[PDB]
Amino acid sequence: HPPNRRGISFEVGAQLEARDRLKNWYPAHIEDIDYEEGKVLIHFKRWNHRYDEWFCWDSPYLRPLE
Amino acid sequence: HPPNRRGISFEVGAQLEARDRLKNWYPAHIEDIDYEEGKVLIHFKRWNHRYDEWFCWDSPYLRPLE
Repeated sequence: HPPNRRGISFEVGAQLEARDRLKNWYPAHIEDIDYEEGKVLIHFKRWNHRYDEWFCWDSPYLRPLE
Repeated sequence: HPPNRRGISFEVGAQLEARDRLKNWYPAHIEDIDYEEGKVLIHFKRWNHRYDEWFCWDSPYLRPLE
């Protein structure tokens, strides 16, 4: 089950911020949810979908967009 | 002629930071130079080249990467 974290909604189309591979906090959204392994597919706004990434929904590298 | 600005080299393949369409300072590079209109083609690292942009080489929306 997705965890209850402030400012974040674990839903496809939900907006948040994630820390990218270049160690930059950038605006992102949830493209898909893997309820079995507890992961969220993250898409960094205006990036090649080649760099979309799966983050454990408990990752501290995810934060509210506000 | 390109201007002389600290930390920035007006050369194809040169690295810097530019302020993107989402008002975020993000690492970028010079893909091309237009010496007639005094513009630089900017590519934001890991983005769709659809969002590469021409910036006047005097733009304050360009800054050194350091």
